[PDB]
Amino acid sequence: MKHGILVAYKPKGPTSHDVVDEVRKKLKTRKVGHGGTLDPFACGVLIIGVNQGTRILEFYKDLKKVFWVKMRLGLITETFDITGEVVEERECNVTEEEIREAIFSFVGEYDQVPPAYSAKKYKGERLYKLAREGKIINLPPKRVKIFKIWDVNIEGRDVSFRVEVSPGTYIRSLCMDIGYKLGCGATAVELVRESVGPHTIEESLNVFEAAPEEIENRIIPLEKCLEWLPRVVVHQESTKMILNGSQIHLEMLKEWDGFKKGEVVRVFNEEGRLLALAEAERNSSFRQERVLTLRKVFQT
RNA sequence: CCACGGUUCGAAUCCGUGGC
Ligand SMILES: [Zn+2]
Repeated sequence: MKHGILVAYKPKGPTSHDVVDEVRKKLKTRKVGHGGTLDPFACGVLIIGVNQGTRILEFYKDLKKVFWVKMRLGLITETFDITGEVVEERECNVTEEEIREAIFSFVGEYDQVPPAYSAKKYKGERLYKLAREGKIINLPPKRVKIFKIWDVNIEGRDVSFRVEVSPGTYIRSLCMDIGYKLGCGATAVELVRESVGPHTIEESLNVFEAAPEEIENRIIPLEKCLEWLPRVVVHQESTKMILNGSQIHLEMLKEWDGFKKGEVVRVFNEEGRLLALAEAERNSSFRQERVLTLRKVFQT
């Protein structure tokens, strides 16, 4: 049984859960999940967690994302994309220079409102559910950050570009917002999530077309996940102790790597096996206290 | 099981929290 993360590619059409079903059917296991939904009309990178890998999917939430999007100026729909009923389809007579200034006026930070068609919860209910019943909810804004925009291409009313965005940012809302800035409306007609953190679409695997053998050999083992977090190695003797319960103390450790206050760290051992994930208690600086507090432990 | 929440929308279904 494999345990880890799978950089999947979700074709345009199916929901993100559909990909989970496909992988859970191909690998004959119910323990599968993803770490960030991707709209059906969209395609691109979908982080998939297999078995014990599901237990670490939460750590992919705060990663940055890079998208390629094409929006239709003059078009506005209920869902903010081309799969939703049209509400208004007028002409957008604006110059290419205006379009660019409008697009780039969003580079930086701004308060973005979640689209009505989203998985956000309002009062014990998903927004897309309340939206399909005709009830449109305007949730308080979230201060999102647009790190950078580039590759702007203008072909009539259809404008495309790439954007690196902070976690929790909706490109759907971004398009509508840029359209609003131009005063003529805009809807996302194509969306490709090219990367989630260090994971790119180039590495992604189309589970729908891959065989169980290929999907299995593509799975990144737990020992090679969350590569960006400080690591620590304890004596192979301390293994089964932590790999069961207890905590992690100053004289169990063996190797450095600097952390912060409540920063998360990977706990390995002599044999390189990833024992668990602990949350730092104090900044790393040289004594028998709580160095790290277990926040998750994997048993295999 | 219940309640709440998370995640770029059709996750009962993955994750987290509190209660039982
Ligand atoms: Zn694609």
